[PDB]
Amino acid sequence: EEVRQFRRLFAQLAGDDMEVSATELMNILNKVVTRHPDLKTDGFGIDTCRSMVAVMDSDTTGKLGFEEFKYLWNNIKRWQAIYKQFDTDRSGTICSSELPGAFEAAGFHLNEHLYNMIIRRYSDESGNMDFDNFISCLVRLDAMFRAFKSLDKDGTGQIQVNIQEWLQLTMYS
Amino acid sequence: EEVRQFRRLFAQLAGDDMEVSATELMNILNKVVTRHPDLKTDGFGIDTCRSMVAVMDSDTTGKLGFEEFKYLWNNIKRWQAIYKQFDTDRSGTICSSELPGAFEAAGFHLNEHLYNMIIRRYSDESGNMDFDNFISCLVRLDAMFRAFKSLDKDGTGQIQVNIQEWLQLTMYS
Ligand SMILES: O=C(O)/C(S)=C\c1ccc(Cl)cc1
Ligand SMILES: O=C(O)/C(S)=C\c1ccc(Cl)cc1
Ligand SMILES: [Ca+2]
Ligand SMILES: [Ca+2]
Ligand SMILES: [Ca+2]
Ligand SMILES: [Ca+2]
Ligand SMILES: [Ca+2]
Ligand SMILES: [Ca+2]
Ligand SMILES: [Ca+2]
Ligand SMILES: [Ca+2]
Repeated sequence: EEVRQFRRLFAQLAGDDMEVSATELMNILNKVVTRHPDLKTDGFGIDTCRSMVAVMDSDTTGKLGFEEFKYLWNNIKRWQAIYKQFDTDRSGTICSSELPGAFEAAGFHLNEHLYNMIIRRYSDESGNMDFDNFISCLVRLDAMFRAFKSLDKDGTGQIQVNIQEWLQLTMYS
Repeated sequence: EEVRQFRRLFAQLAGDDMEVSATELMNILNKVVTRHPDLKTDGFGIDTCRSMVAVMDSDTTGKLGFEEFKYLWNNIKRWQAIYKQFDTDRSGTICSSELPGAFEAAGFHLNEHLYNMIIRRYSDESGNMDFDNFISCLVRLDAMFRAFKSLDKDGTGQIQVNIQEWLQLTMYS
C-alpha cells in the first residue's frame, strides 16, 4: 500500500484546501531534513519554496495538487539519494568536484561552462552546495529542460519563444 | 558630494575584494530597511539576494562590481519611492489593487494573466506584497525584459535559443 500511504501523505500535508502551499512544503521539507544528519542545510527558506511551487504549478492554481506534488516529491526522493551517494567525503554538502557526477546521475549532462554558472549561482564562496540549494537548483533545471522540450515541437534543438511566454516562464518560477 | 559619498559607501561595503557578494548585499539591505518602518518586510533572505546578484552580475565575477551595484542600487531607490507612493493605503505593503499603478509607474505594462502569476508567486494570501518580495520581483522582471530585449534588438517579439542558451538564460537568474 505505497501509493495508498502516499495518498495519505498528500492528504494530511495538503490539509483543508487539498493543495500543498509554499509554506506547507517548506514545513514538511524542514521536518524531513531534520531526521537526515548526513544532509547539511541552513533550511528551506520560504522564497525558495515559493519558487519550487510556482515552477511545479502546471495548472497555475498557486499550489500543488496531487500529481504536481507527487512529481516533485518522487524527484526529491531520488535526488536526495544521489546527493548522499555523491557526497563522498561526508561534508554533508556537494562541492564543485562532486557536482558533475551527481547531476549526471540525475540525468543532466551539462558542459563545463554551465557547471560553473550553476556553482556561481547556487554554491557558496567555498564552491560548496548545501542540500536545499541542490534541490532547488535541480527542480528548476528539470523544469527548464522540460519546458524547452515542450517548445521544440520539430526536434530541431531550437525553440522560438515570444515575450509573453518568456515572461510567464521566467516570472512564474 | 553625492558621487564621493556613494563611492565611499560602496568601498566600505564591498570590502577587500572590491565587489558586493550576496551576503554583503543582504546585510546592507536589512540594515537599510530597519530605518524605514513604512517598508514592511520579514527581511531580505540570502536566497533572494543570490538571485539578485546573479541577475545583475553581467561580467560573471559571481559578484557585483561598482557599476553593477550602482545600477541595482539606483533601481532599488527608485522602486522604493514608488512603493511608498502607491501604498496609498499606507499599510506598509502593496496589495493586488495598488500593484498595477506601481508597476505602470515602474514602466511595466502587463496583462492580467501575468499579474495573477506574479501575485501568486510574490504576495501573501490576502494579496499583499511586502517590500523584499516587491523589490525582488522587480529586479527580476526588469532583468528578464533586458535579457529578452537584448536578444530581440529589432522588436520581433520572439527569440530563438538552443538548450545551452536557454539554460544560461533561465538558471543564471
Ligand atoms: O521522507 C520520507 O518520508 C521518505 S519516504 C523519503 C525521503 C527521504 C529524504 C527526503 Cl529529504 C525526502 C524523502
Ligand atoms: O538608502 C539610501 O541611502 C536612500 S537615500 C534610500 C533608500 C531607502 C530604502 C532602501 Cl531599501 C534603499 C534606499
Ligand atoms: Ca493546503
Ligand atoms: Ca497547481
Ligand atoms: Ca562533499
Ligand atoms: Ca541553503
Ligand atoms: Ca566583497
Ligand atoms: Ca560582477
Ligand atoms: Ca497598501
Ligand atoms: Ca518578504
